[PDB]
Formats: sequence, C-alpha cells, structure tokens
Amino acid sequence: VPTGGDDPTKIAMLGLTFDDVLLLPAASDVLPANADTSSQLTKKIRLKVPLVSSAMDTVTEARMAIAMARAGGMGVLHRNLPVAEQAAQVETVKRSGGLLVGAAVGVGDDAWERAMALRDAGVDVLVVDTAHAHNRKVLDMVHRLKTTVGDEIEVVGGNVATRAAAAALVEAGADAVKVGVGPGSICTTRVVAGVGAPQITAILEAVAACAPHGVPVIADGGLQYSGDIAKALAAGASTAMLGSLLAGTAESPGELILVNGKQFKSYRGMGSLGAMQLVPEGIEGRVPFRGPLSTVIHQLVGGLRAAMGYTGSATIEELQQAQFVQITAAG
Amino acid sequence: VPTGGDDPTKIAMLGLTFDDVLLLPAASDVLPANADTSSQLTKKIRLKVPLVSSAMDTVTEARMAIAMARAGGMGVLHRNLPVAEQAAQVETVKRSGGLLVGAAVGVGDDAWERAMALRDAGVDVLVVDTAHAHNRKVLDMVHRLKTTVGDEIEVVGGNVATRAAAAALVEAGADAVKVGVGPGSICTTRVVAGVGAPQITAILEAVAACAPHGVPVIADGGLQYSGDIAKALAAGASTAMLGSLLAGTAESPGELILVNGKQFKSYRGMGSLGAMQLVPEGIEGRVPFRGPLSTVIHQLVGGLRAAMGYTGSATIEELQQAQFVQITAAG
Amino acid sequence: VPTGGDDPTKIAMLGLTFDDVLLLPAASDVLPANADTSSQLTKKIRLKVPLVSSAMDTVTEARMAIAMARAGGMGVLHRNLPVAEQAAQVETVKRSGGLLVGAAVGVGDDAWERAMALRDAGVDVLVVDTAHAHNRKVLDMVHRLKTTVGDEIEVVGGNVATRAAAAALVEAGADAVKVGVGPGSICTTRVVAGVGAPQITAILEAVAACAPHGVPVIADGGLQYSGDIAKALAAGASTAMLGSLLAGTAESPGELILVNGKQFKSYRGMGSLGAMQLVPEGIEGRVPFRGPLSTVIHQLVGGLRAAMGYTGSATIEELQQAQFVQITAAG
Amino acid sequence: VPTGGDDPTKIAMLGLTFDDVLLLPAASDVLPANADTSSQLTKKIRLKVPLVSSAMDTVTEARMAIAMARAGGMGVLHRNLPVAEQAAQVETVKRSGGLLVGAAVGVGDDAWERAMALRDAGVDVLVVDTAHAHNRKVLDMVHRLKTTVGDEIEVVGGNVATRAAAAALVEAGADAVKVGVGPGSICTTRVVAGVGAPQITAILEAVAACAPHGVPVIADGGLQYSGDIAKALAAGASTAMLGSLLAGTAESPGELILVNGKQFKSYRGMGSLGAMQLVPEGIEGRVPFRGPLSTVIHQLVGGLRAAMGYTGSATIEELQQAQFVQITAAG
Ligand SMILES: O=C(CC1CCCCC1)N1CCN(S(=O)(=O)c2cccc3cnccc23)CC1
Ligand SMILES: O=C(CC1CCCCC1)N1CCN(S(=O)(=O)c2cccc3cnccc23)CC1
Ligand SMILES: O=C(CC1CCCCC1)N1CCN(S(=O)(=O)c2cccc3cnccc23)CC1
Ligand SMILES: O=C(CC1CCCCC1)N1CCN(S(=O)(=O)c2cccc3cnccc23)CC1
Ligand SMILES: O=c1[nH]cnc2c1ncn2[C@@H]1O[C@H](COP(=O)(O)O)[C@@H](O)[C@H]1O
Ligand SMILES: O=c1[nH]cnc2c1ncn2[C@@H]1O[C@H](COP(=O)(O)O)[C@@H](O)[C@H]1O
Ligand SMILES: O=c1[nH]cnc2c1ncn2[C@@H]1O[C@H](COP(=O)(O)O)[C@@H](O)[C@H]1O
Ligand SMILES: O=c1[nH]cnc2c1ncn2[C@@H]1O[C@H](COP(=O)(O)O)[C@@H](O)[C@H]1O
Repeated sequence: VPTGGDDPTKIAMLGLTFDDVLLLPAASDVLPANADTSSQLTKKIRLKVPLVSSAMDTVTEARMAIAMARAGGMGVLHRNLPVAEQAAQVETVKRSGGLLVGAAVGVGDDAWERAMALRDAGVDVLVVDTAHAHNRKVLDMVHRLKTTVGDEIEVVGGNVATRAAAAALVEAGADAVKVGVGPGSICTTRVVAGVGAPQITAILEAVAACAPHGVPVIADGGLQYSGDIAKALAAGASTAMLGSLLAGTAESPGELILVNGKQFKSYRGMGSLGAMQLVPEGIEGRVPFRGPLSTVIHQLVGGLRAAMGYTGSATIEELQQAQFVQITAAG
Repeated sequence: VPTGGDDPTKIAMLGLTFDDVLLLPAASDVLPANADTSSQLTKKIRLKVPLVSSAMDTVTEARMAIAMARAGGMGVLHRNLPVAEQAAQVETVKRSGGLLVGAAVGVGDDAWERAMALRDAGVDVLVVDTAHAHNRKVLDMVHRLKTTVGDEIEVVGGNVATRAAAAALVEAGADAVKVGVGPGSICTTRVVAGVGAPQITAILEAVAACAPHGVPVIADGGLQYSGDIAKALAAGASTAMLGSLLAGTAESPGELILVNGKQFKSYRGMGSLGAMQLVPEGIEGRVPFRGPLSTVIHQLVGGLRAAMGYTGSATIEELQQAQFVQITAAG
Repeated sequence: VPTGGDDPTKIAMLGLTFDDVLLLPAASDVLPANADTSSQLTKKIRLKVPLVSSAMDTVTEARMAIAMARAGGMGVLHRNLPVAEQAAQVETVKRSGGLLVGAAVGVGDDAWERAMALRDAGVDVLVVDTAHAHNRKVLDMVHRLKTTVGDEIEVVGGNVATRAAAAALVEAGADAVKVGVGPGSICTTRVVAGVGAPQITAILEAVAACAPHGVPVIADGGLQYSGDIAKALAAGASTAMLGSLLAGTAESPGELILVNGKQFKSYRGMGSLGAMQLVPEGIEGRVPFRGPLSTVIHQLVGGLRAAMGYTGSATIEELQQAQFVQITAAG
Repeated sequence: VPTGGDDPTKIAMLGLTFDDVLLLPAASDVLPANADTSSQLTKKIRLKVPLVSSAMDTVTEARMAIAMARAGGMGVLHRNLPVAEQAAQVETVKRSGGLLVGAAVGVGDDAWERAMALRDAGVDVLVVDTAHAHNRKVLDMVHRLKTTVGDEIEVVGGNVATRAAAAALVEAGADAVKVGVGPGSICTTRVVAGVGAPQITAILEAVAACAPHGVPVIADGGLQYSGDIAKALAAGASTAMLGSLLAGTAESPGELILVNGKQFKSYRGMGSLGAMQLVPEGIEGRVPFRGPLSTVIHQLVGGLRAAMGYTGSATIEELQQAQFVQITAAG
C-alpha cells in the first residue's frame, strides 16, 4: 500500500472540497433569467430558491426567517434560547404571512418538549440538529418525531459525512438529510478532534444513499461563494444551508461593528465558547456587513442562474446531473 | 469511486493549467533567431506572429489593431460601442495600409446588423464573441455568417472549454475555434458561477476536435508570461489571444494612472460592472504600464523563439508536437 | 516509471503527514465524557492518558514528570545533564508519590553507567534515545538493557521511520517502539540531511511491524493540535510524545520571555547549537506561554475524547481501527 | 486520457524536484565522521568532496577555484571574459599548488581557440557550457575536443534534462554529463520560454542513460540546502554544482553590499541582462554574505555526512542506491 501499512481501506477515500472542482460547461439552450431554481427542501416541501439559513444565533431569528421565506428560501430558527422564546419566534414568522419556517431541536431530555412546543406554534420543519447524526439517540429522535407529528411536519436529520450515516437516517424516516461534518467557516472540529470530511465527496456519498429513496440532501457548511452553491447542487444536493454568507446581512441578529473604518458583524460557531456560555469546536469571528438580505440572495441566485446557463440545466434536477473537472493547486 | 459516489464520470477529468506543465527540451538544430513563428489564425489567414489582442475596451481599438497588424499579429476590435463607431475604427485600420483587422459581434438582434456593417467597412475576420459557444443561437450565428459572407470573410467562434463544443462549432462552419471559459486574469466566473476549465486541458480537448478538420485553435485567456504562449501552442493551439499582457501598453485605450509613484493603466473585464454600464463575471483592475506595443511583442516573441530553440521546433506546426512534463506544487 | 528512471522502488512510497488526513466519523454510541482514554505506553505499563512529554531540556525535568504522572500520563527526563543529577530527578519524582517516571539514555560509553544509575534511582522506563535506532549499537543497547534489568524496567527504543527498523527493535527486545525521524517542530534534519519520513505513513509502517508482536508504538514529533493526537492513535500508535505542545507550560524548565507584550518560553531542539554546547539538526525557538500543564492536558484530552465520540471508539484500541479520508491542498 | 486529448505521451512524465522527496533512513553502521565523501567528477577525476562551483562571474574566478580545490572540490572558471584573462586565471590556480581546475567554453567560433588556450594554460577539465546540449554543434564540440586533447584533459558536456540528450553526449564521448535545464535559483527560463525539467526526475533520467556507460552525472542548479546535495546524489548524481550556495562567500567575486543593516553580495544569471552586457533568461539578485568558503563547505559536507549516516551509506556509491519517499504539499 503506497501510503503505508498493508490495509488498503485504512485510507478509505480521497476527499474533495468545493475548491477542488469546477463545473464543466455543456450544451445549452438555457438563459439564466428563465432557469427554474426551485428545489426540494424535503420530500414534500419545495422552495423557490434552494437556500436555507443556518440555525445559529448570529444568523437566524424571526427577522431572518421572514426575509428568507419572502426571498423564496427558508430560515431555520436556532435553539440557543428558551423553548417559549423559540416558539414565540415561530409564531412571529407565521403572523407575517403564510411563510415557511423551520426550527432546530436537539436530542436531549427537553428536546422532545421543545419539539412539541414548536409543533403547537405551527412550525413547518423540525431540524434535528447535531454534529453527528449516526447515533442511536439521534436516529431514535428522528423516528419518534416522524411517527408522532410526521403527517403535518417534515423532519430533517443531520449532520452526516458518510454514506452509511445518510442511509441510517433514511431508514429512520428522515424527510431530508443534512450533510456537513467539519466544513463550516467557523469550525475547528478538524483541528480539535482531527475529524472531518471534505464537502464535495461527502455530498456525493450522501446522495448515493439518499437519492434512490427520494430523500433530498441539504449541503451544510463551507460555502464561500455563489459558485459553491452551484457546485454543491451539481454534486447532487437539493438545497444549501448558509451561515457565513448570510451572517453579514441587516436581518441577522447582532449590531454593526466598526473596525479600522470598516463595517462588520459578529459571526460565531454554536460550538464556540461564547455560544456555549469545556472543549470548543467553533470560533467567534467577524464577517463584513453586506446590507439587505434580499440583495445578498439576489446575488447568490444570480450566480446559480449563470451556472445553470453554462451547464444547460433548465432545472435544479438537471444541474444535479452536471459534471466536474478536478483542478490542481495551481488552478 | 475514490473521490465519492458510484459514478466514475461525475468527475470527468483532471484539468491542467499553464503552471501545471513545462515544455521538455528535445533534440534541436533550431536557432531562436531563425525559427519560423508564422501560424494560422484561421483556415485561410496566416499571421507572421501567432498573437491576437483581446476584444476588450481596455485593450483593442484602432490604435492597438494597427500596431498589432504592423507587429505581424492582429487585433480584434471590441464591440462595447455603437455599430457606426466600430465600423469607423475598421475603416481607420484599413486606411493605414493593407492591414489585417478583426471585430467582435454578439448573437443578439443587432448582432446581424453589426456584422453587415463591419463587412461593408472591410473587416477581414468576424469573431462571434460569447462566453459559451455551445448554444444553438451562437452556432446558428456562426453558420449564417459563414453561408452569407464566408467567401470574403473568415468567421471565428468561441469560447469553448470542451471537445463537444469545439466539434459543434466546426460542424457549424467555424474557420477557427477560440478556447477559454473562465481562465482570464480578470475573470470571476469560477467563483461566481463555479464554472470553468483549466486551459491546457481545455486546449488539448479542443484541438482533438478541431485539428482533424483543419480548424485552428485560438488559446484565449490566462496567459501571464511569454512562456505560457509556448505552452499554449505546444498543447496544439495555433494562436493565442492576449488581454492583460497587452493592456499595459501605450497603444491600448485609457490614460496612465499614478499609484504610489508607479505607472499603471486600467484593465477591466467585459463582464465587469463598469463595462456593462446585474451579476458581474469580471473585475475592474490595473496593470503596470509597459511602454510601446512593439517592444512588448518583441519580448513575448523572443520567449517563444527560445522555446522553439529548446524544443527543436523549426515551425509552429512542429512546436505543436512538443511534449510536456507535469510538475507538482513544489515546482 | 512516470517520475523518472527505470526503477519503481527508487521512490518507495507516498508519505502522508497529519495534515494530509482527517478521521472519518462512524456509527457511535460513545459519549466523549465516558470514553476510555487509557492505553499501553509499553507491553506492561498502561497510562490513563496516552500522552508522554519529550526528553528535552526545555520540556521535561522533575516538575514536568510529576505533573504529567499526576495528569495520568508520564514524563521522560532528558539526559543533557550529569548522571547524578538525572538520577536525583528520578528520586525526586518517586519522592512525590507512587508516580511513573521514564528517563533517556544514549548508546555511548557512559550510557550503560547512566542506565544503571537510573535503575538504582527507581526509574520505571528507560528510553534508549537516538535519531536513528536502526543501528547495531542501538539494537545491542536495547537488548543488553532488556536482558539485564528487563524484569523490573521497561525498555523503549527509538526513533524509527520504517517497517524494517521497527521490526529490528522488536527482535532486539523493545517493550515499545518510538516513531519519528524528522517530523519535530524544531527539527532541521529534513533540510540539513535531506532525510525524513512523514509521520502518518511512518506510524502505519511501524505499527505493521510492531502490532503483530504486541509491541506499542509511541508517535513522537510533529503533533501541533489535539486533533493530531487522535490521528496518530488512529494510525495505530498507542501513545504520543509531545514537545512543542507542552514546552509552553508553567511546569516546563525555563523562565518567561516577554516579546512585543506577549508571553513566551524558549523551546529548543536537542540537536540545536545551544543544546549541544558541529552540524546542528534542530533550532532554538519560542512557544507561547500556555499556563498550567493540567489545563493544557485537559484540552488535548478533550479533543481526543471528541474524536472518540465522532468515530464511535469506546477505547483507544477501537480508535486504532478508525479510517481516514485523504485530503488535498485545498482542504 | 484523464488530463486531456487522446495522446498519453503528450504529458510524458511527472517531474519531481528536490522538495518533492525525502531520503528514507536505512540500516546503518556508518558514522558521519567516518563516511567516505569522495566521488567521480569525471571518468578519471575523483574529488574528495563531491562539490563543484558554478561557471558564473559572480561565483568562480581564481580565488574561488583555489579555495574549492583546497577544500577537496573543484571550481569551474567562468567564460564571460577575454580568453587571455581566463587562461591567466588557470595559470594562477596552477601556480598555487597541484590544484585541480576546470574552465567553461562555448561552441561558437572562438570557442575552439579558447579551449586550446586553456589547454596550454594547464587546465584539467573543459566544460562545454550551454543551456541545451542536445544539439549537433554542442555534440560536435564535445567530440572534437575529446579526440584532440582527450588524453590529457577531461571533457564535460551539458546541460541536459532528458535521457536521450544524456545518451547523445555519452555517444559523443563526454567524460561527464551535467544536468539542469531551468532549475537555477536565478533562472527565468521556465517563465520566459516555458521550458524546464524538475531536477530529481531529470537526474534519474540522465543517470539511466549515463551510469550503464560509466559516465558520472553532475547535478547542476536548484540546490538550496545541504540536504538537496544528499538528495541529488541519492538520485544517482556523482557530484553537484553550486551557484547560489557559494555566491555569498568571501572567495566569490564582487564586493559586500549593505542593505537594511545586513550584508549581501550580488549573484546574477549568466543569461541576465547585466551579464550579457535581447531576451534574458536569468535575473540579477543578492544573496546573504556567508563568510569564508571553507566554513560553508564544512557545513554542506556535514549535512551530507549526516545523510550518509542515516541511510547507511559508507560511500557516495552506496548513497546512490538509497531510496526516497515522495511527500505532499502539506509536508
Ligand atoms: O456535543 C458535541 C461534541 C460531540 C458531538 C458528536 C460526537 C463527538 C463529540 N458538540 C456539539 C455541537 N458541535 S458544533 O456546534 O460545533 C456543530 C453544530 C452543527 C454542525 C456541526 C458540524 N460539524 C462540526 C460541528 C458542528 C460541536 C460538538
Ligand atoms: O451573458 C453572460 C452570462 C451567461 C453567459 C453564457 C451562459 C451562462 C451565463 N455573460 C456575458 C459575457 N461574459 S464575460 O464578459 O465575462 C466573457 C467574455 C469573453 C470570454 C469569457 C470567457 N469566460 C467567462 C466569461 C467571458 C460573462 C457572462
Ligand atoms: O548524532 C546525530 C547525527 C547522526 C544521527 C543518526 C545517524 C545520522 C547522523 N544526531 C544526534 C541527535 N539528533 S536530534 O537531537 O536532532 C534528534 C533527537 C531525537 C529524535 C530525532 C528525530 N529526528 C531527527 C533528530 C532527532 C540529531 C542528529
Ligand atoms: O543562447 C541562449 C538561448 C538558447 C539556448 C538553447 C536553445 C534555446 C535558446 N541562452 C544562453 C545561455 N542561457 S543561460 O545563461 O541562462 C544558462 C546557462 C547555463 C545553464 C542553463 C540551464 N538552464 C537554463 C539556462 C542556462 C540562456 C539561454
Ligand atoms: O461551532 C461550530 N463548529 C463547527 N460547525 C458549526 C458550528 N456552528 C455551526 N456549525 C455548522 O457550520 C454551518 C455554517 O457554515 P458556514 O456557512 O461555512 O459558515 C452551520 O450551518 C453548522 O452546520
Ligand atoms: O469580464 C470578463 N469575465 C471573464 N472573462 C473575460 C472577461 N472579459 C474578457 N474575458 C476573456 O479573458 C480574455 C483575456 O484574459 P487575460 O489575457 O488573462 O487577461 C479575454 O480575451 C476574454 O476571453
Ligand atoms: O534537535 C532536534 N532535531 C530534530 N528532532 C528533535 C530535536 N530535539 C528533539 N527532537 C525530537 O522532536 C520531538 C518533539 O517534536 P515536537 O512535539 O513537534 O516539537 C521530540 O520528542 C524529539 O523526538
Ligand atoms: O542566467 C541564467 N539562467 C538560467 N540558468 C543559469 C543562468 N546562469 C547560470 N545558470 C545555471 O544555474 C546554475 C546554478 O544554480 P543555483 O545554484 O540554483 O543558483 C548554474 O551552474 C547554471 O547551470
């Protein structure tokens, strides 16, 4: 074995991230403006824009979830707050129209209580929200929810980085599988635990387990440019979840920060010290202020539409069949 | 599949760019000074120097096209201006001798009108000028032009990044195929759309579709050093189109810019905000002032001649048969 | 042969270091807090925490060895000092409880005398401490020690970077094999001698020779983050030896250094000029002051526990069966 | 073909440079101090230290050639000066003992005259000194010299980067083949001409053509550290030629230069503008002042000896049979 030892499976794969690949152009009759950007968030819920905001306390509360839904995506309300408060934000979103809204729960003891409270508040999607879904407690959580409230509510499970983990969530009854163990911009899991999986390879693997069962994959974390959205979907994902790309917007929680005459907002991991207030697996940082959400979403979607133009993808379903070229460091 | 999923074609290729390879020396009786640098721009038109200036409003207007033609290459007049103006520049070039000149057209409604006007002005080459030629509207444009004015005018089509796209343009009747989707120094297509193809691999693929039909390939974008010109031609291209390398010259449009006591000129993408005055796919930048075109061209050609010396290529046709060594990051 | 010459064995392997790989998540019922971090330092000695401090004069004297043992690891007393002094430090450690302690010896003439003196002082582990164990003098040293004092004392041999070297130490009677030729943070062997072996590949190879004989492998050098500890153990190592990660602690030898208002301590190679007071193979540097050892060890172990959680490893023995994904430069 | 086109030979090889590889340790009974560093410079001439100084006007004139010979290596007198002057330097070296000395000639018209003049002055080695030896004029030069003065003088030919070029020089009668097209620290051939070959791969290939005929290979250019010397010899080279590593010494031509309170000397390519006083293929730069040659040579040789210790090479001939591990960017 060229890299050492006698076991060829020790190093199971070569993991590619977004910067490792480019989308290849293909024959096209598709104009960017006419492309259809709608896509399955879950088995039942289709979004007009395949974008979801992260369940983070510096990204999504009621104001973001409302702006996302109006932009044609959805927001996932974070769970770093009292159950009553989170449910009140759900109500607030519903009060503002017939707007889609999701909300994160854990798998702890009050997790079940929290989910029932969100159900009562009218939530559309429950996201069982962990760093590692391949675990009997998370799988049991997903399943219990699905059997109890599954007719009225769609249940998302995550996160996973492998085929077998995605397969287990499908089996457990997930309406969507969320992919991303370690790729987040504010993530330190890779240096703290030494654990991770580059996101393009992780998506390809999850989609191999999920697509045969008609279960959409949400690509979560590591997206830096609108181009990475196209890449993630082309790898087979149905939507993308964004943290950093949306944390700089007016609608995100938090105040402006002035540093050297430039405008920023705080953006922090939910495994950061501050968020947990111990071995943190996220940092607390800043992102540039980017203005209104509507305008950020317009830009990102514009980039996607261009990609659909280049690749001849009339729909997201077609983009999922596009091909990549692997590039080198020099590229 | 080592990089994920079960489909070996998902990641179709490993894309190499200019920095990925070096030309290997070979047995040589060729002195740089005696090497023959002439090459086909199109099926009928041979240039003394295998270089063409980009169709950009910070690179080529009449003064550049005249200087290029006199240097033994050619200029392609940009189309970001009224038809009457562009045609007047064509006339201006023709007024200055029996000088070759090309001009860009689009595929829009006024595209056809523009081309007829250029024809009337005496243009030698029409370049159908898009970011993605593999499209029925571009292919139909190339063909219509070829059937209508093809006996007096050579028609170039572009840009493509794949074998099938190049094949389609040949079929459509192109007299030359221009290669380059995303490699430009001022390009942001790769981060905005996630789309692209490293240029050495793109040239190899285009040449595989074009050379059997006797159609020359123009390598367009990403050339940073005179060495990249030799590399591009060795990959099988017949000419190279230059933007950044020529934008700093006296003959390019625009005034000098003084920054920190150094001289620059603006150089901007035709998909930049400023050029389009929306989702831009180019930036607006600066390049160092490099002085007279004649001297820049002398240097670039000098580098090519040295390459032809090292590789024993008496002619460009021979250089196209040279071999590469792939290098690593460390090199 | 694609990289040159006709001999496929000239370039024997592709060497991976810690940054080349990530641990893949796997099915897990393991909570970080409940994971069992105990591991074999040698055939007979099991540690509560799989960590050993380096035998360096800026890392381990009596105060460090005591703090390490109390934290559940062990310290290896450096040998850059008179025999009487080193033995007095051994006694000092033993005076402070029933604390495990190891001590380095060379293979010179006074080496044997030194080892007997340490034995008399009550040492638990003798580490035969060289940069290259695959040598008749080192092998004979290990063996002589083992046959003479082997019933009361465990004998460690090192360092090696290949399978055959590890095999020779096992044969010689080593109770543990220490791996690391050139990976140290303060090492210059790779630029001075051009010699080395990336540590993940080196561990895989050593473990292939050592594990079938029940001999534990100590991963020595190159560990920068708590994640590298998990990686090293997953590659098959049983413990890790730390220099740089511990040199900044209160318990290490040396005073604080203030530089630009920040706190540091000196950390230097035992092959550095200063340490030898000639062709040095280490540098003299600084590391940031990190406070009490107990707290540094808590953090590192916390990172390991998280890894064991992600990978479903209940014990270190299970973690040694985990799988990696190879990543690219972009990751 | 994964990198493009249909021709698998288009990209002939994967080229490795010194930083791509490390020497693997092996079983050893060799102490650095007792290792035998002697090696063939040519078929007849053996050196005590396998090092030769470059034929450059900022590296070797009489004072350097004398210091090199005394250190047990040799210097090659540059040819950027009148024949009478170069021959007078040869005499000067001979006047200072029974000291080996070499001298560069070209292949021009006065080349032959120059060589006869050096012969008369008592030169021991003529180095036919080009950037590309695979050329009938260079091959004829080597051969003519060999047939005319070959019994008293050893003739070196260079430079080559391929197996076929090395084979042609052997056939032509070369007593040694010098390898290095483009790797020099002051070289711009790779960006100007796009031509080159990474040096480890180039050595492996040259040695494949030269060693079966008993012809020594001189590794010329790209050596940055004493470790690269060991690497070059392990790849099969018999000596190494150094420019940058020696240009900072007291014995090199040129005065001290003070810049920001630090000491430097000028070091410039013989294809630089200044050296030629046009398309330059070298730059004019600075290197740090390093003091006496004797001390620099001691250090470099010290590094080699350490390598011979690690690899168990008693002699240079044994070191040439050592093995490499390929490393990644991360290493
Ligand atoms: O409880 C733990 C530690 C255990 C988790 C699973 C078993 C192993 C240890 N954590 C809590 C949550 N996360 S996180 O906030 O950083 C996180 C949030 C969502 C998506 C993640 C994707 N990859 C990394 C971290 C992520 C950190 C770790
Ligand atoms: O109309 C569009 C968007 C669509 C284009 C094709 C289908 C997908 C979207 N554009 C207009 C022109 N270009 S460009 O000016 O930047 C451009 C000019 C020439 C060569 C290019 C080579 N690669 C990239 C850009 C290039 C940007 C995009
Ligand atoms: O005596 C020598 C030189 C010879 C050693 C073996 C044969 C070849 C030359 N040295 C003495 C000790 N070391 S070291 O202190 O730097 C060292 C200490 C422990 C672990 C090492 C791991 N890799 C590198 C250096 C290491 C340097 C070299
Ligand atoms: O005459 C020429 C140009 C031709 C040379 C061969 C055919 C192709 C063009 N040159 C003259 C000498 N060299 S050089 O001084 O830079 C040079 C000196 C020795 C070793 C070299 C190794 N690789 C690169 C350059 C080297 C530059 C080029
Ligand atoms: O603290 C953390 N450590 C690691 N991952 C996190 C943390 N907090 C949130 N995440 C995940 O990172 C995603 C956003 O990543 P980003 O868009 O690259 O900034 C989120 O949706 C989470 O899945
Ligand atoms: O705005 C843009 N975005 C992407 N590519 C562009 C743009 N404008 C021009 N190009 C292409 O980039 C080529 C020049 O690239 P350059 O020589 O690397 O600077 C041009 O000839 C175009 O094909
Ligand atoms: O001077 C030196 N040169 C090379 N390796 C050294 C030297 N001194 C100590 N080492 C080794 O480097 C290890 C620590 O490496 P680190 O934890 O990366 O700082 C030590 O345990 C030694 O094996
Ligand atoms: O101007 C130049 N351009 C390219 N190579 C040169 C030039 N001048 C000398 N060389 C070669 O570079 C070698 C030294 O390289 P260095 O030791 O890396 O600095 C010399 O011995 C020459 O073979």
